[PDB]
Amino acid sequence: KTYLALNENPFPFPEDLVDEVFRRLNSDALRIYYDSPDEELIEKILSYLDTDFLSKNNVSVGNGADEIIYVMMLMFDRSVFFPPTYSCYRIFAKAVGAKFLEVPLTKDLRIPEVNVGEGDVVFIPNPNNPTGHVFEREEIERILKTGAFVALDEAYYEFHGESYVDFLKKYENLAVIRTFSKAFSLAAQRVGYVVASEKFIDAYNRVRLPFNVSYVSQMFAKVALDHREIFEERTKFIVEERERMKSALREMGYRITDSRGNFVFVFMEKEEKERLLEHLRTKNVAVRSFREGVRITIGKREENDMILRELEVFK
Amino acid sequence: IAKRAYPYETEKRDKTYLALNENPFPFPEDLVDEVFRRLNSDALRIYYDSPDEELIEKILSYLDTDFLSKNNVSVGNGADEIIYVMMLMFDRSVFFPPTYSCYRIFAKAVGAKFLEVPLTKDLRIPEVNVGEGDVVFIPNPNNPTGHVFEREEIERILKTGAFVALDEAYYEFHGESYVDFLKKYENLAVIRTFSKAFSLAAQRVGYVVASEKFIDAYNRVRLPFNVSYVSQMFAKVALDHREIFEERTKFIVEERERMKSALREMGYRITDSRGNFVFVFMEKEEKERLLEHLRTKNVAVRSFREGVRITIGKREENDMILRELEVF
Repeated sequence: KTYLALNENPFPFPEDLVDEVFRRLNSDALRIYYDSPDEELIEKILSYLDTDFLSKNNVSVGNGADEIIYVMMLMFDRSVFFPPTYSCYRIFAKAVGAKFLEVPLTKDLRIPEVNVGEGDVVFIPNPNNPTGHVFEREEIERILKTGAFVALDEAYYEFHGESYVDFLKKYENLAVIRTFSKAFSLAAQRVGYVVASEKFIDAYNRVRLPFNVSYVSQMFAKVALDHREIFEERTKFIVEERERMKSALREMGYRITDSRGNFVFVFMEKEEKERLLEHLRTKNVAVRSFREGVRITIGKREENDMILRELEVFK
Repeated sequence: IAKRAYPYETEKRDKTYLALNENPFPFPEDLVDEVFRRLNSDALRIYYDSPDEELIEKILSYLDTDFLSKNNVSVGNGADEIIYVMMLMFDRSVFFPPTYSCYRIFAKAVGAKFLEVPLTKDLRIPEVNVGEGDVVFIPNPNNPTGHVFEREEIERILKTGAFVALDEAYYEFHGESYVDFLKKYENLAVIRTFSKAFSLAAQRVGYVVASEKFIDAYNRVRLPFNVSYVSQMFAKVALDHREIFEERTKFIVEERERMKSALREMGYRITDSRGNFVFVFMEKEEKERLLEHLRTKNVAVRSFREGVRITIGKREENDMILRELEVF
């Protein structure tokens, strides 16, 4: 089935690299409790962070970015996010017992004013999924100035471009969650990492699972990270294709969001929305329905092109 | 931020590591190749189904029961992941030192109210006031003592109405398992693993076998995609060839029974451990002499309160501990 609903990378994990992971993994290793963030794994992340202020004690990993999201709500009095955002902030917080606040983005997808301060963690997923839109750095600082800890979910960084990690230079109340699930077609290996103040990272490692990342998964992320150029090129394709179809959905009379993720968001009331959802259900296509609209993930051209076609005969 | 629980560090492994109850043998290369033979790369891109349909069915076939169904089992990113979340699913968590040490840690890290009630001098579950809303963790075989709790004990708490996370991490290394209690109790849950028996500690793949209503609740609180596609692929290939791991489990116990015997012979006070390790009791200033003997010959063991918990290793490694214990 043409699946375009979870924002999965279209490209499979390079068969080539898999072989590396194969030849890089020592059998006698699977037996032992391998280190969560492997020293080598972090060295390769930091190079990937290409910063001049970050160090080992400034990064940590998590069983997929979810985990960090998941373990972070465990170490803060209250979690605060803004629908429409990542569908799991709500679910995890509830599963966790994290006290949370859902203050909706303004009419114009901006971060709303919220009495939030230290003791709170505001999960701001920039690019914001599902809208894939980006809040300029002025909006993140506004909250950072409140003292609240901000969990900058950069799950779609590789698809946007700039990241606010540099903010760690001047703000200690920030942590950034990136992951290999999107740009690295490793959503099956569950490998996410976070960059924050040591202070944070340390407490984080006291809460996260001591061995949340499977030895073979880090191998995958380390490797993926050895061959960054491959993926970046895949990204160059996800974006081109996203932008290609964002101007297309627009051209087609659709109210979408200037999304900078590996997906595009299209608005539409329950009525019509629900309509194409069942019509797509017949064409074997699967997108992701949210609230005010739908979030079709970017796939190969064919998969994408198809989406575009079912939307023309619709509206 | 204010939480000075336990600082995350890293075990500096010695020439001989016997502190984590890891299997001595590597994972069958034969099988690793079998895993990468199956590894569909296009699976890596998509979000693989956490408890994988096929993994569950394999897990069921390993439990070898008629009543367990794809709705009484679930997977965790290690018993650890399972021990963890469960503590979120219950107002209070209860365990009995000496139990797994990571229990305190997880609860205390999670922010879950917990009561630590030491096990009797006979290594048995004490008398505790538990009930619904509570989850009591019982490692059978026990850790680090390795001793087995009597079905009677697990039932004495079961009937209590308090949810039981019967952590059978060391099942393999011990004949029985109390999963059939799920035939009568719905507030029970058996936690398993691949870490120790299947030499998969490095892959975080553990399973929970519980009532249908629970796995359901369980699957809502834990992470949606807790387990790697490749971690799951290792479990399957593992269960598809358990005949090999049964040979290793066999050798680990035979080799464990040789030491436990070797130790009673040297006068050492030892537990009746059925885990892939053996606990030896020792007093403060006599154990650290050992610890120092060992540390000197690059031998790492887990020193506990009342003693040490040597993990079964390979022939040579095991004889070594004996030798490093005959001089005493």
